[PDB]
Amino acid sequence: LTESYCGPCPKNWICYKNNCYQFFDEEKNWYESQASCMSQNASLLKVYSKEDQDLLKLVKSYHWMGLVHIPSWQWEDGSSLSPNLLTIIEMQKGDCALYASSFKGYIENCSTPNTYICMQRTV
Amino acid sequence: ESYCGPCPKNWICYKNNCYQFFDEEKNWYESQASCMSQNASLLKVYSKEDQDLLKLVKSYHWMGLVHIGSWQWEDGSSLSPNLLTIIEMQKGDCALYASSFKGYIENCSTPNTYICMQRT
Ligand SMILES: Cc1cc([C@H](NC(=O)c2cnccc2-c2ccc(C(F)(F)F)cc2)C(=O)N(C)C)cc(C(F)(F)F)c1
Repeated sequence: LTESYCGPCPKNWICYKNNCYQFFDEEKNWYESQASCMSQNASLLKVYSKEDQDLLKLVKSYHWMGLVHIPSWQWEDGSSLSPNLLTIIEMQKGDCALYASSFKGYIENCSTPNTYICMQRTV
Repeated sequence: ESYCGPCPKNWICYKNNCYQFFDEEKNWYESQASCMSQNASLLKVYSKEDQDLLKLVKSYHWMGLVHIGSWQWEDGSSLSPNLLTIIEMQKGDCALYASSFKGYIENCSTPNTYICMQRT
């Protein structure tokens, strides 16, 4: 119940535990979605902590996140996917993944248009 | 970039308002009491611009709008015009929020999920 601040974030972004999130409903393929986040000084959603990002339990439908398959799964920044964070489930043949609740990743062709989530970290 | 809040750690912050969703279904009175136990109130809608995140809310949830006059919030203030479209769903004196900027008239005794809000 103790009060603190959250951010810094741009005003039009949701802030939660010092990460900034923005939802985009205009459907784009994975690459176009990544480019859109980058144009906003951001990246596609990166899942690094179930506790610090527990708001993702409330995220419904299916959205691009920054997770890609190198033919291991890894993020845009080049870091690998930590274990016990996401359950990765096959769906459509492809090398990208859609976030869905709760902490699931559905494999999807990178060229399929989807909604997407951008995230900015503050540290 | 700026800071948002203040808010408690487990709440979403948007434009200096704090929001928390509660999945346990409760009637309007129990929901109000739950928010009060967290130094908060049920959702109050005052601005489509400051609260445009409410366009993204899925399903329907108790907010702090009641019929005693007009519809009014817990804090005694009146519902501002041109904020919510009010729709009759159940015989009731309470209202659920639904996107986008709708209020469903609902029996206060019906269990529903709810949204608490804190400001400053
Ligand atoms: C993380 C986030 C997810 C959603 C939106 N899900 C929902 O609304 C949702 C779905 N099932 C249950 C509850 C909720 C919910 C209820 C109240 C709020 C609150 F914020 F009022 F507390 C937030 C979520 C979703 O999944 N999409 C946007 C794709 C919306 C928001 C927010 F409204 F904040 F922007 C945040």
